[PDB]
Parts: sequence; C-alpha cells; structure tokens
Amino acid sequence: RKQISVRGLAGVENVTELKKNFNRHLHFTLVKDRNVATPRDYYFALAHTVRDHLVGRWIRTQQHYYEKDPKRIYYLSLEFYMGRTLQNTMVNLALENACDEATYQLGLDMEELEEIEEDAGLGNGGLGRLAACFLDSMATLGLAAYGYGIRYEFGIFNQKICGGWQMEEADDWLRYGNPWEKARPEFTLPVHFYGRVEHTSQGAKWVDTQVVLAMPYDTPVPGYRNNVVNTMRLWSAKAPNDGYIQAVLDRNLAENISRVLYPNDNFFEGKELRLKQEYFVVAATLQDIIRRFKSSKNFDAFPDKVAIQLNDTHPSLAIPELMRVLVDLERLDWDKAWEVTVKTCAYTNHTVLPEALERWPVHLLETLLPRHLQIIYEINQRFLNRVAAAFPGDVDRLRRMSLVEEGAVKRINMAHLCIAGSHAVNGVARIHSEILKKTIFKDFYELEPHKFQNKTNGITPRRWLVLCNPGLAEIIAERIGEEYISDLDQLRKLLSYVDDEAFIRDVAKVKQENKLKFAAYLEREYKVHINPNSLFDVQVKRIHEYKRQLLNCLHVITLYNRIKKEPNKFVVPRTVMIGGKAAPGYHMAKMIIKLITAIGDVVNHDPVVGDRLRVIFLENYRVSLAEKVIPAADLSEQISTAGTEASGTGNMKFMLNGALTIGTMDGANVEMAEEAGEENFFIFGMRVEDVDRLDQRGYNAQEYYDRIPELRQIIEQLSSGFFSPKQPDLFKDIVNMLMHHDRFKVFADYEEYVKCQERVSALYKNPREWTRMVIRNIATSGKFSSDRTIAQYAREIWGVEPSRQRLP
Amino acid sequence: RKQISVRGLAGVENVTELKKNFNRHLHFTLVKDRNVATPRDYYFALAHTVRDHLVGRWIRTQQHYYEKDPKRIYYLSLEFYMGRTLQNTMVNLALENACDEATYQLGLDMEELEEIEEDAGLGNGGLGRLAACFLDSMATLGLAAYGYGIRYEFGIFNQKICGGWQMEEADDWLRYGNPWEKARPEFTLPVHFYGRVEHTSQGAKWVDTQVVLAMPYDTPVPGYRNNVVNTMRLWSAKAPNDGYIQAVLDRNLAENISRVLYPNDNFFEGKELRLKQEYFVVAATLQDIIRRFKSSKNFDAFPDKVAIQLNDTHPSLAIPELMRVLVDLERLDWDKAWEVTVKTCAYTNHTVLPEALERWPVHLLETLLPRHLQIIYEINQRFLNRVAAAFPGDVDRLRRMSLVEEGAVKRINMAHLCIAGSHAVNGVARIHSEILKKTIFKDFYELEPHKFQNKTNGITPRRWLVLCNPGLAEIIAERIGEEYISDLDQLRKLLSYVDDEAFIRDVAKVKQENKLKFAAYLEREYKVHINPNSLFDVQVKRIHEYKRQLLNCLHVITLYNRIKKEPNKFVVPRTVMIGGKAAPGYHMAKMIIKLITAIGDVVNHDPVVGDRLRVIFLENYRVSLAEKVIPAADLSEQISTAGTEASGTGNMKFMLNGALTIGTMDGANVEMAEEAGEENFFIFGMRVEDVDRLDQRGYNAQEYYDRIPELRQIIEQLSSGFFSPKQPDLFKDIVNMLMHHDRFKVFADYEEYVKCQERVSALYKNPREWTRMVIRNIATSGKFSSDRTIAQYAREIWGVEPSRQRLP
Ligand SMILES: Cc1ccc(C2C[C@]3(ON2)O[C@H](CO)[C@@H](O)[C@H](O)[C@H]3O)cc1
Ligand SMILES: Cc1ccc(C2C[C@]3(ON2)O[C@H](CO)[C@@H](O)[C@H](O)[C@H]3O)cc1
Repeated sequence: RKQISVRGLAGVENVTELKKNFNRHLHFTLVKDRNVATPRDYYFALAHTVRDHLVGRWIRTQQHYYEKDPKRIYYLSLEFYMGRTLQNTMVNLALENACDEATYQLGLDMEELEEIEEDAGLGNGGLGRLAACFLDSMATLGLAAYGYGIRYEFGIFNQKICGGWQMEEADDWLRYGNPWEKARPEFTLPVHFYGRVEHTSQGAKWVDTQVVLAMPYDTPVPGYRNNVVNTMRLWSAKAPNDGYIQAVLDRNLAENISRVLYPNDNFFEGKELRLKQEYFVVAATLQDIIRRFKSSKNFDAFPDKVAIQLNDTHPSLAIPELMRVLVDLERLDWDKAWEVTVKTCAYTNHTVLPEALERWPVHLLETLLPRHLQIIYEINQRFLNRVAAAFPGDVDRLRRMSLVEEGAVKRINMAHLCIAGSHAVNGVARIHSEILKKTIFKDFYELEPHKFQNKTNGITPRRWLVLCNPGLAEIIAERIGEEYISDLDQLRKLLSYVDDEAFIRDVAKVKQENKLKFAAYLEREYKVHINPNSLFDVQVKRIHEYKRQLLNCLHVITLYNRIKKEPNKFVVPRTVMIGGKAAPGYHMAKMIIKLITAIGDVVNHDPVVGDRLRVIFLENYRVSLAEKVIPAADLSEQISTAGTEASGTGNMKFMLNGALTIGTMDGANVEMAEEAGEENFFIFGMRVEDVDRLDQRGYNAQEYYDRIPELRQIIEQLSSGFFSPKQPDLFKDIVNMLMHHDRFKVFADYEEYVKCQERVSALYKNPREWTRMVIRNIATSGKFSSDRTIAQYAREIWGVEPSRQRLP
Repeated sequence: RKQISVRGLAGVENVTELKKNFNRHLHFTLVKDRNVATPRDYYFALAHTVRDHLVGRWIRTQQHYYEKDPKRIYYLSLEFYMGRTLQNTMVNLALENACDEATYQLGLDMEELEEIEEDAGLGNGGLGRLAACFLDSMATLGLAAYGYGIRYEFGIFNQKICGGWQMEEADDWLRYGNPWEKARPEFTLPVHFYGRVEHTSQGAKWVDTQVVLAMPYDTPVPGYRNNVVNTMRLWSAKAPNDGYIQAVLDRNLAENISRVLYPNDNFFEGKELRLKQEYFVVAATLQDIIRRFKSSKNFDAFPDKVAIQLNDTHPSLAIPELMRVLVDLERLDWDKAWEVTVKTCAYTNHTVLPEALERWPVHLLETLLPRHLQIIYEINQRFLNRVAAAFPGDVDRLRRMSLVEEGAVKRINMAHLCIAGSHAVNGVARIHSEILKKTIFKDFYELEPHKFQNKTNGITPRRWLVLCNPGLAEIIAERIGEEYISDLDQLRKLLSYVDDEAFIRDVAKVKQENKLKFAAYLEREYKVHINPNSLFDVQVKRIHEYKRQLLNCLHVITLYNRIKKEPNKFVVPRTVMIGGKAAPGYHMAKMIIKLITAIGDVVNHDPVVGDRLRVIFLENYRVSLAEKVIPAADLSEQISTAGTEASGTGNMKFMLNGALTIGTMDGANVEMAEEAGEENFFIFGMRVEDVDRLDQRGYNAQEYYDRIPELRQIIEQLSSGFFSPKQPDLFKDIVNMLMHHDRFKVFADYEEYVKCQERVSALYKNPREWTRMVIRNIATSGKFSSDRTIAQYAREIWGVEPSRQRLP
C-alpha cells in the first residue's frame, strides 16, 4: 500500500499539515464534526485539502504564461471525459503516500474515500477521453494550453441493466457539488443567436439577436511533478440579465444549452440544440482568445500567439466565427482575416463513417446563425476559385470539394469547412490518416498535400498506469526507475527482462492481484461471482455495430456449443466480460446488449458448463470502471471491421496494463502490433484490402451461413428462440441484419476469429509463455503515450516546443 | 467611523488574524491575487472570513440543543426577507470595528465592500421581513428555533423605472453565489405530488405519486453577542434520481417549484405552482420535524417538544400533512393524532382584506393532494360536529364556519383550516387582533375564546438601529450604555434628555448626517440631486390602493398648486420620496407609480417651484434601501385607510430612526401613538368607526369633489391631461376609481390629511421643538422591538422561556 515508491514520500510535517487541513475543512468548509461526519464528508474534506495544493502552482503557472508570453494552445472540444480527479491530483503532485498516511492516522481508508467521487463524465468515449489525456499531457509537457468546452449539467447517462436491457438515468454528477472547479461568474460573456444581418456604413452588422450568457468554470489540470497547473475552462449557459412568472421560468430555455451531453457518438443527429451547444462553446471561447491576445503586448501576430485545435468538426464554427470577429468587429479586410484564420486553425478528424459526419441544413444555419452562413458561402466561393485555378475544367472535383452539398435538403459539410479553414488536417492513426489522403479527402490532399498529417492517438500513463495499476507501475520502477512515467519509451528497457525469473513472477503476480480485486469489486457492488482462475476476456467500449460486439457474441455461443458437444474435453476457463453504453436512439445497439445478457442467462446457468465459461455484461462502463477492469484483463478484444475504427484508445490501455490483444488490422491496432511485433499479437481477419474486395463483388452473408455448420447452428439458435424461450422472435432483427444488411461483415471474420481465439487459449495454457508475451507488449507500449502524441502536435502543427522543465 | 463604541473592539491579534484569513481566502477560496482582485473579490474574501467566525458557535449551538433537549420552535414561512448578511453578522459577533480596521490596513473601505452584497430578497415586504426579524430575535432570546421556507432562485423582482413606468427584471441573487448558506444535499428529502389514495389493510395509502426532491440549504442566524447561532433551512426543488434528451430537459418542471417568489402580496392567485410551493415547504419541513423528534429520546410528547408556527395560511397544509403522517404512516388513531396536531400548531393571521385570503378550489386539491383533501373533509366534519354541539340548531353558523365554501367553484378556506387545527390564533397588532374576535373570526372566537391572542409586531433593533443608524445608536449608548440593544424598553431612559442641550444637538446632528449620506447615495447611483435643507417626506412600502400612495399624490399636487397660487409665500421645503414595488399583475398599482413619476415630471421642472418642492420615486425599494432611506427620513407616511393595514412594520422602523409619523389610527400606528403619547404623533383622518359609518350609508366620492375646490382642481388636472400632456387620458382609470370605485375612501381623508400636513410643516419650522418631539418618539419605540414580540410568542403560545444567557 504505502510501500509503493512511485506514490511518493510521506514526510512527517507534510502528513501533520494534511491532517490539520483535513480537520480544518471538515470544520469550516463542511461544517461537520467527527460525530455526524459520513464517508462522503471525509472524501470532501480530503478533496478540499488536496485541491489547496494546486492553488499556488495554478496562480503561478498562469502568471508565468503572462510573463513569458508563449504561443497559447486552445483545444476546443464538445467532450472532456475527465473521470475522477482526487487520485490524479495526488499522483501529479506527489501527495499520494502522504495523504494515504494522513487519512490512515485519522482512521480512514483513502481508497474507500476515492470511490465516493463521481466521474466527470462529460464525454461519450474515445474522443472525449482523448481530450482528457491531451490536457494531462499538455500540462506535463509545459505547454501554455487551454481546454475549452461545455460544462454539461448532465454528462453521459448512467446505465442501468434491467431485465437484461439498458435503461438510461440522468448523470447528476454535480449533486453534491464539484470541489475541483472554480466558478468564474465575473468572466461571463454574451453569446448571440438568431437575429439578422444589416449591411451598412462600416460593413455587415449582426443585430436583433437573442443573448445567452456563457459563465466559465475553470478546472486545474496538473502536469506530472513539474509544478505546472493548466486550465480547463467549461462554459455554462445562463439566461441574460434583462406573464412575469412564466418569463422567469422561460429562462430555462436558454439555460438548456448546457444541460446535457448528446449521447449519440455514431450517428449525426442534426438537432438545433446541438448546433447551439457547438456555437456556444465557439463564440465564448473565441472571445476569451481575442481578449487574451489583446492583453499580451496588429492581427498579423495572431497566429504566432494563438493556435486553435478543432477536436473533430464539432467546434468547426470557430472558422466562420473568427472570420466574423476579424472582419465585422475588428474591421480587417477579408483576405488578411482569412490568412490569419487558416494559420490559427487546425482540424483533427476522428472517423470515416459517413453517418457520423456533421452536415447542417443551410436553412437551420440561416435562421440560427445568418452571418455565419453568409461567411461560409463566401469562404466556399473563394475556396472553389482556388480549386478551379489549380484544376481548370474539373467540374466534378468542384462539386465533390464544395462546402455546400446540393440534395433535397441543402447542407454545409462541416469537414470541408474545416479543411478549407485549417493549415493542418490530421487523422488519429497511421492507417486512418493514410485513408484520408487516399480516398475520403483525396481531392483536398491533391490541392494541398502539405496540409495532411498523422497524429497517432495516445493515452496518459499517469491515469492509465500509475493511478489504475500502481502494482505494475511499482515493479517496472523497481527495475528501470521512475523516468518512464513521463518518458514512456523507456519501457523498451523491459525487453531485457523477458527471461528474468523475478520479473516474470512479478508481472504475473500483479495481474492476479488485479484480477482478485476486480472479482472483489463485482462481488461487493453487484453480488456477482466470477471465477478467479479463469481467463478474463474483456471487450469494453461503446456498443456499435462496427465494433462488433456481435462477433464476440458468436464466439461466446461457439464456446458454449463446443462444450455441450464435448463436455469431457478440457477448455481454458473464461470469464467473458462485455461492457459499454448504447446510444439511446440506436435500436440495434440496445438489442445487442439484450443479446449479451440473454446469452449469459443460458450459459451462466447450464450445469454442464458451470465455471468453465461465464458471460457477464459490465454495467455502466465509464472511466472509473475502465480503471478497475483494464488492469484485471487478460485478453483485450479489439475486433472492429478493418477500416472502421479510426484509432481506438482502449486498445492502448489494455496493452499498457498487461493484457494480450486479439484484434483486426484496424486503427492503432496496426501500429501496436508493429511496435510489439506481430508475433506478440493475436491478429486475425480481413485487412482493409479484403473488405474492399468483398464490397466490390458484394457481401453475401448467406455464403458463410451455408459453408460453416457451427455458424449455422448459432443463427438457428438465435432465430428459434434458444436465447429467448419466452419470446422466440426476440432477436429477429439481429438475425435479419446479420443475414441481409450487415455493413460490417460479421460472418466474414467468424472463422478466423474462432481459430485465433483457439490460439489465445493454447497460449494461456502456458502461463510462463503467456507472461513473456505480456512483457513483450508492456515493453513496447511506449509509443502510445499521449506525451508522444502531444509532442507531435506541438512540433508539427502548433509550432511550440514541449518541455519537461519544472517550475519553481 | 471606528470611534463608534457600539461597533466593538479592534483587538490587535483579532485584526492580525482577520487580515491573515482575508488573504488566505483571497488565495485559496477565490484563487485571486492583489493584481487581478476586484472589489467584489474583496467583498467575498471578507464574507468568507466573517462566515468562519460563525462555524464554531453554529456547531456548538446545535449540539447544545441536542444535549439540553428543549422544545423546538419551527417557524414556517413562504417568505424570508433577510436582506444582506455581512454587516449583520459582524454586529452580532462584535466584529465590526475589527473588520473595519483589518480592511483599512489592507487599503480597503469596508462600507464600499458591503455595498457589493445582494439582498436575500426572498420576500415581498412586511410579512417576509417580519420572519427575518423574528429569526434574529429568536436567536437573541436563546430559543431552539428553526426558520423553514423555500430557497427561491429568484426573489422579489428588481424594479426598474423606465419612461416613468415599473419594469420587472429577474432578481438573480445567486449570480455570484451565496457565501452564507451551506448546501446540505445529503439531507435531501422526497416530496410527493398527485397520485391517488388506496384504502387497504393497514389503512389509507398515498400511491402513484410524482416525486420532487427537497434539498436543504442551511443559513446561520446569529443572536446578539450571546454565542447563539440558529438555523434557517430553505428547501430547493430537485428532480428525482430515476426521448432521452427531452426527459433530461423536463427535469426543469419539477425544479420550477422553487424557481421564483410570487410577487403578489395583495390578491390571492390560486396558481397550482404556488400550491406546490406551499406543500413543498410543508412536506419536507415536517419530515425534518418528525425525524428530529424521534432522535431525541409515543407521540404524546410531540407537542411538548415541537411547536409549528404558521406564518399566515401559506403553510396551512402543515395541519393535514401532520395528520396524514400521524394517521397513515405512524398509525395513530384519528382522535389522538388530532389532539397532537392542534397542540403543535399555531396560526398567525396577517390581513383582513378578503381578496388576499387563500381559498383553494377542491378540484385542485383533489388532483394535487388527494389524501390531504380527504383529511380536510374529515377535519371539517368533526369540527362542525363540535360547532353543532356548542350551538345546537345554529345552521348559519355551521355554514359560516365550515372549511368548505360552497359557490360555483367549491373551495377550502385555509384560514378556517388553520383556526380549526391550531391551539392559538393571533393577529399582528392590538386593533387587528380585536377585529378578528369582533367580526372576521367572531364565530370561531365564540366557540373557543381562549384560542385568540394578540402579538403586536416588532422589528429587530440590531438591523433597524445598530446596523443602519450607528450614529444614532452611538449617541444613545453614550447616555444609557449598550444594554438597550437587546432590551429596547431602556430607550425610555431617553425621556430624561428632552431638555438636554447636548442630546438635542446630537439627535439633530445624526439626522442631518444621515440626510447628507442619502443625498450622496442618490447623486452617486442615479445622478439625482435632492435639497439637503428640505424636509424628507418618505412613504416607502409596497404599492397598494389601501396604503394610499394616491392620497400622498393628492397632497403633493396640493402643495404644488398652492405654491403656484401664491409663489411669494414661504413654505417649508420638502423632498417627497415615494418608493415601493407593485405586483406585476396589479394594473392600478402600476398606474399609481406612473402618476408619481408624472407628478415629478411637472413639479421638478417648474421654475417657480425650484427646490421648494421635489417629488422623487425611489427605484427598487428593498431591505438594503430601507436601511439607507429610513435613517434619513424626517416624516414617515403611514396613511392606510383605517382598518386596512393589519400592523405595519415600516412605521416602527421610522419611529426608531428619528422620524415623526403622519398617520391614521390603523394597525400598530395606534399603539405607537399610545406609547409616545398622541401629542407626539401627527394623527389624522377617519377612525375605523368612521369608515364603517360611511360604508353604512354608502361612500360617495362626488360629495367631497363637490365640496372641496382644491380637490376638484387636482382631479380636473388629472383628467384634462395636465400631468400627461402627450397623452391627456392617461390617468382616466385612476380618476374613475377615485370618483366611482374607491374602496379605500381617498377623498374622505383628503381635508384632514392636508391640514395635518400643515401642522407637520409648522413644527418643522421650529427645529428645537421638532427634535424634542423626535426624542419623545425614539424614547418610546421600545415596545416595537421584535424581542418583545418573540418573548410573547414564546411565553404565551410556544410555552418556552426566553433567555439572554450567553453560551460559552
Ligand atoms: C459525436 C462524436 C462523438 C465521438 C466520436 C468518436 C470518434 C472516435 O471515438 N469517438 O475518436 C477516438 C479518438 O480519436 C478514436 O480513437 C476512435 O477510433 C473514434 O471512433 C465521433 C463523433
Ligand atoms: C401572500 C401575502 C404576502 C404578504 C402579506 C402581507 C401581510 C402583511 O404584510 N404583507 O403582514 C405584515 C406582517 O404581519 C403586516 O405588518 C402588514 O400590515 C400586512 O399587510 C400577505 C399575503
């Protein structure tokens, strides 16, 4: 517990001070005594005590940026999936052992206190979590970086499983308050909606608007032991200052802008409220940017002092908004303003799936943001003039590249707007960034090849190793010291220990400890028992057809059927865990969750199977749960159809935490296998080239059904009601999709998947060799530190040099 | 400034500690430095520093009540008009001089900082402010007392005057946070709405309800230098824990219950939302009461340990709610439960005006609170059985006394419910309590004479003398010491100084200082100039026909016309100030405000008048403004039609602060004149007997018009458009009401009022004799301390003995 050296020192005066301040907060802040005080009160007492340690560095860091005047990095995102903050703050400030000792002396278990904290679940999954890892890495790399987003009152819904179905409940994360944020009502700014354009004497003027106020809440973002504390600023919607009762109640309408995170992360829903959220962040943020620029030492120097990073197209309105401010308010000529805008803005693309692309109807933009639509049209005209000059007579190219899409509903393609208005465009993994240049944005790449870049995603080894897996962090540090924590490529040193008996022992010991603890978690919180002597086979990620939880389902049923066919034949015991939230309006994803639980209903109660195979659906998968289950995982399921997962980041988390990966050559899986050597990955299935070949001739699921007896059995089980005896036709939609409308070719990878899984089991039967392959994975996970990713953004896009230098 | 002894000591270590903690809060709490810190930041730094001094006493006081186990007093009100808290806290903790010195040493003006604080304007006027004074007095008298109400997100609207008209804006009092309250989300309770009654095995059961959560916020209530800190608990509406987006947005509906204070304090608006607010407070509060009772040592002892005071009929649902809990949940027999309920509950009545009485349609109660309606009917049946037994054959009495009113819309008379369910019923001034027994509740008085009491209202001499008028507080203390501050009857000692040259000098000096300061306030905040050498003639109170701002208007115009008729004739210069908010839906009150400003538009710009007469409308009259204008007042206008103002409390504030009173024999005016001697009051107009005689024969305004040339002139000025030349018919509604539909007989008191005002001017011409009469008023204001009022409630209704004893 305290023996772990990576968790810092418990200095005698530090422990004494922490105890004093803990008690001070319990009294003055919480207004409690030890008589009535609950564990929650004790959590808050510790939270306030720890938060106090950020203040000096937070003030000094921001003062330092004012004095040193570096280029400022503005990271705009509609999602920040931050998780809990208590442990992270302690780790980054080297206070973990000290607080652990302080709380122990007060008769309290700090780990019990940590479990009281709610996730800041202000994101859906990978994209939101990437933003969070990026904030962490930017602070650790000493960048003058500012995360900007919306302070949703309700984050991603809490998932309940009831009767085997997902139920959504409001994530009331602010119920007991947020001790980490600092409300800044004094820095509230006006955001304008609707209205009309007057073109007059000085030029265009946006008038008759409805105002929604944006109140900032600032949250400290500590770097790893470098005394740097950056800021995440999240905007909250407030009704403007100036019958009666109804008028006061109607203030809720404006304030609804920041009420709730949209949970659909796979399908573009052209909801006006989402458009308002996006403009809300953009308008308020850019006001801050402009104000700060003016208070630093004429807009020629703007791109030298400002970088705006667009996390997907969600904040794409930053482009016309910056143009609007520069042209209409600052009175710059269009050409100069555009030069400035392009040099300021860069765009990160996160998916190739067409249904996810933001394409706003022009009528909606005209009504809500009339001036922005005007500006977008002018941008388009000038951009297409450039295309026409570069490719004279290529009319189809003009049509393909246009920001305006011409159908029954005329729309603005926000990706096209982003490319046009950005000096850099990046994908999030090598395979993804390459397909961007090759197909998706081929025309844009040909126009401006220098624009297109790759920035392979990463994860922070603070949250995703030191916090969640201190036991693994410790055994690593015992061999190679602590430098790896902010220099993850040093993990390659561990390759020298592939034959080290002590290290093999310790890697395996740590995994088993994590497995026991997670088993203890499921027993404590859900009264669910799992076999500790089973392979922990884990697929955790949002529920999507492309991620192919359905393929996992087919395999699980295969394992079940094989046991039933040959009950005497030994098989490696497995606990198959699948978790993740479905978008509320995504019927198939909700059916998939029900299928997982239904498979469990049969498998988990078959006396012939017993503890040889168990299938569990992990309820309410979220950042805090990922921190628990990933360190306990033996097998990481990364089984998206080749070409569909832009990068993935869960994959990296598993690799860092001592799990072996079964996966397709998709997203960052490709680079993970390259880093480790393919011999150390369970790679299976179609490559992108194979998927394309199938698309060329037409995907016929019937062929696979007709040729694979074991698949046929499963589909007939699903259709006949074997997994839903009380409602035989329950899974008809799943069967129909698989047989006739499967965009993701589940059947096409079935045989290779099952055979690959056989090899997983074969290796697990050899504990020594399993662990040696694990060492080969952990040792080569260094590339997937978000420090590496951010250093690349800094040097290749932002034009700033990262620094691990400690502030005084 | 600091020289004022009543403001305490500036101890060297105390000043040092305050400065240290001020700086500590600026750093750790506000996350600011002296470079970016605003006056608002400095206010908050001081607020947190001062608030820290309450914590120990707050915890110890509540612990003391647990140990000593006294009878608990629960004061239920839909209104708490608290005002600002910073100065009050400092005064009650003897920290004012210390903080003044501390802030001075830091280079800050504490008075400038105090002006930053928003009023907690969670009330309309007198009733809400009475609750606030009561909380203060109960703490000062060492009572285990608990104020319970609703934490409105928006209090009484901020009043803007635009084009001479009232405009309403949301009172966003929580914009920058409330440093005084402590959120207690852990003690959140469920409140139930709608649903239906099941009568089953154990009995009745309220089922299928919609739940709204009640989250308590606790605010410290410091007693005057007795180390007692009581609690005001205000409930905030929260949506219960368990398409999707719309469902999250719809949480606003439940949360609207605590959104805004209903601003109509003169007309019963049977709004369902108001009914929900009333039940919301009642249900949550009574849950607290029951829980606390059970955690103290079977319901026979309930009335020995619990008193519930109903501030008017607004929390009247406490009666059927307590019955519901006792019968349905605690399983007591009806008779015993009723015995307990009556002994627990007492009712304070605040008006005789019929349109203000709460009479809820039975259909509305059946839908929202079906079980309560059932209980009300049973209460009524049993109560009327008692009436029938006491007055056999008196069928009309039964009809008159029934809780059920039988018209086209069947209604429950909430006053009748209160009388039936309470062991004590009190009016708020001797005249008012007497009319209750004589007419309004005559039948109830005859049934149970012992039930009916008087508790003449009062005001706290902390807020209303020591805080708002330290200069007057000081000159008093110089002669008689500081005991009077919590023993106001000691002011009678000042009668010994009616011929004391030094005291006459000082009383007059203090008044002039206050007048200069208020003149400075109007110049600073509104660029409005007032004549400092003029009589400050002030009518501040909510705008109602019964309060007769219109009568004041007639007098002002009379003064103007008299000047114009005889420009060479000296008149005592006057600044006539009228301020107060009109209920948004009260057309006549809004017209009256416009008339006041319109009169000013003419008078204030007539070169013949100049500074001899000025009429100003004081914008946004509220507690903080009352604290400024009342100490500056020379003449207090208390001119309600006899029988219409139940008590008044503004009257008392003026008397305490060195103003002479012009008023009718109405409400507490009668007792104020009795205390001081009528020779020291400007009493005029019809008594209640005269109003009744007019009602008997019929009020004909035409007679007064026909007989009074000067009145005729004014009405013709109003009708012809003299005060609205651009819209001649603007005031037609006012004229029509005065001439034909005046319930309050403005014309009937016109002649006596004008003649009484002549005598006011005559005395003001004699500064010595004015000041001597002032001394006679201040010296006899002691009865009107809310300490006296609360001591009476304690001894005569609650059965507890007050104590000025200091806690350790
Ligand atoms: C509205 C929305 C929300 C989330 C997402 C994504 C895209 C994605 O995960 N969530 O971004 C991650 C970070 O770059 C990638 O690792 C995932 O492959 C990608 O699907 C897209 C669109
Ligand atoms: C809904 C409502 C609100 C306020 C009031 C009152 C009644 C009143 O002022 N406001 O109570 C004061 C305190 O007892 C009295 O001094 C006033 O005379 C009375 O009008 C009645 C009803």
